[PDB]
Amino acid sequence: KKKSGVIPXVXHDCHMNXFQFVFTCCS
Repeated sequence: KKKSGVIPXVXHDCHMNXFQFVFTCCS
């Protein structure tokens, strides 16, 4: 949906760690 997902590691595809929300949108 965005065009800047790789540094923070948001959503669910760039990583599995998580960030901010760290719930639902992460995994």
